[PDB]
Amino acid sequence: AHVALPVPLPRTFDYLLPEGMTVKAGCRVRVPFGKQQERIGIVVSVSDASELPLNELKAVVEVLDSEPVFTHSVWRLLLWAADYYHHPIGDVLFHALPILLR
Amino acid sequence: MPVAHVALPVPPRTFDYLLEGMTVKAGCRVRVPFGKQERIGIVVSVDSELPLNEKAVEVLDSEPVFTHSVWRLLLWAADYYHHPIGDVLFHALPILL
Amino acid sequence: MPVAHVALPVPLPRTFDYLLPEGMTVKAGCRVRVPFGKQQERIGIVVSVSDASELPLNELKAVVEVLDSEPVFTHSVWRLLLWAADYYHHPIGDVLFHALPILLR
Amino acid sequence: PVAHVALPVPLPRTFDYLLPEGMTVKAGCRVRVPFGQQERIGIVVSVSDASELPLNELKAVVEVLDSEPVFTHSVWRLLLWAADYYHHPIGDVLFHALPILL
Repeated sequence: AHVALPVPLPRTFDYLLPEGMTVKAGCRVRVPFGKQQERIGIVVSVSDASELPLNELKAVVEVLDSEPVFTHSVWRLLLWAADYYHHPIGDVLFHALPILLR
Repeated sequence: MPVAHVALPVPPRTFDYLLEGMTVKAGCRVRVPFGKQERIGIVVSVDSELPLNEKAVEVLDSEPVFTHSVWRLLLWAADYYHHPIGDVLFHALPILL
Repeated sequence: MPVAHVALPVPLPRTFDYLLPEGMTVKAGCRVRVPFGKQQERIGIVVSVSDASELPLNELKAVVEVLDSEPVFTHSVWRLLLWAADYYHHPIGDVLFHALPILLR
Repeated sequence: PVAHVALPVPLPRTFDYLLPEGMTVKAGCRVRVPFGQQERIGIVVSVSDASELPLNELKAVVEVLDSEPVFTHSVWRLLLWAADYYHHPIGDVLFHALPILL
């Protein structure tokens, strides 16, 4: 039985960063998704903790951006809007990317 | 730092829990275990990503707390306006009642 | 009083062998999810891969998934850790998993 | 093509053997058990009533070489402590300890 739960604002996925790999908010990263696939996502933030223990977080595979694909302003607005209007931050981020750059 | 909090291209991403002799249907609130930490949730659907072996509590409603109409509507709006089903459902309940 | 839990004098790194699925790849230093005992799984770190299992190549189950594309540890740190485990007589698994949290920032 | 995986296994990594009907041993006693073909001498750390593998799926003991515990009641408590406290493989501590103790 699939159940819905009162989750925290941006429902994000936590990935472990192998030793010696570094990323900053606003950067795209290639990460695993479901048993064996890969997918592109954007780092919303990086902290020192996750609901699950570090040894359980799959590691990021590659960082696609050296610097933020989004502007410091645009980024702040994007995250704002996603939160204010109750929109999935991933949703907002990837949808806005094509608009902003194209 | 260690953990990277990542945004992903929008998946209704729900949590699956095990139900012998306990029955529930869509639109019903249920108490279920949450992390290495009980909590209320709403049954979105009822044969799993991970092993039916490795979190399972009870059904708080015999009948759906939402109308067939209401539910259809709420699920639509969640989808149409890009809002997490959970958010819509839990926030709608109070106004509803 | 049926089961007897016996300690044996085993070699340097007492490690557990698993079979690699068809089309799955992992190298040393990588964490993998594997079956343990009857009910469920657990996370472990690949210490090495080779064509040398001291058991029937069918009596051993297979990896479930690899959580790391690349080594979660550095080439040196890794050299260091395995040494430490051996030199100071500490369980390799103990060293690796305790070291991970401290190591990862 | 096999991976040699290291797992964070609980405190005393021990090996479980079935005690043939009518065979009896006490902690601190050596026993001959099957291993891999060959046999080997091990020291009984304890006797429970269940293991992490199906109750009858595990090889039986072959012979008990000590009817009396080869270690003192105290030395025993000490070594088991030391193994745990200093994170040393119990079988390592016991077998290395034996030659010096004797």
